[PDB]
Amino acid sequence: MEMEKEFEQIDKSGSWAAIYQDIRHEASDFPSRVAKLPKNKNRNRYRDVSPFDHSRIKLHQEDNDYINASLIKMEEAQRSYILTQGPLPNTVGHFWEMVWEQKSRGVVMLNRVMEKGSLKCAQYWPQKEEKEMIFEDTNLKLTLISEDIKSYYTVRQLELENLTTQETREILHFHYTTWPDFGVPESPASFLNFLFKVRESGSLSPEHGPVVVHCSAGIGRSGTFCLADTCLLLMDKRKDPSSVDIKKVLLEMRKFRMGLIQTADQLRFSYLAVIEGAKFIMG
Repeated sequence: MEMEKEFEQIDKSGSWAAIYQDIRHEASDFPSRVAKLPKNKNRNRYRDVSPFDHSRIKLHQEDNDYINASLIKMEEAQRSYILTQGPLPNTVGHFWEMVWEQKSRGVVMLNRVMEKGSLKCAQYWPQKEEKEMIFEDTNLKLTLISEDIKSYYTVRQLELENLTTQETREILHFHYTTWPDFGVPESPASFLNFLFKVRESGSLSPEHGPVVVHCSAGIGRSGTFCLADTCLLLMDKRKDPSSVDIKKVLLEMRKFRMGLIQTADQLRFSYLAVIEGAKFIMG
């Protein structure tokens, strides 16, 4: 079926939970043996969220190459994304090592450091220009260059220096700051505006390594971001845009990381975002 009318048909019939459970039943199951080794317990935020072995990002290190991060490679859309958990106190150096080694331009953050009164990720970037951060375990230096605070999101320019080689690179930090503590946003308008700002920066483009996107677990809000981006790109590429099947795209993405889209409300919100976004792309 088309999307917008499949949408109203699920609303009127109140069957979002049944649609979402079908997706959960059909989703791929692949091994995640490296994530479960005892030496990696303090590298995982949640025991039930792990990268598959076949798609995990490897650190260029011989001691321990493990990080909770997955490469999502979308062949027809010609887009790739790295989805990862919010960094932990003992993985902030690994996080920036990955950004460096994978040649990423942009980092997309969809959570606040504290939500619901608890810490959802480490304070992994500097908050003042004159107070830079040094990660001694991976030999990197990170400096805040500039910060632009808007009503729904903040964009930061950061300088990452590899202290071994003295090479430097400019990284863009895109921080969506207004996702509610409970539920999903009422309108997708600010989320879509944010997506377009990431796109306009070059961070999603083939001349750079894959964008790094995270929330707390790296599957819920993060899944919504890449699902909406890929579906809108396919609608532009194909002769028949009504042939884009959001459930099929999501199942394809779940071949590369488990659990993408965590609730039936997140599924409904993803439909809403693609529907509204397809009108703005053209009128």
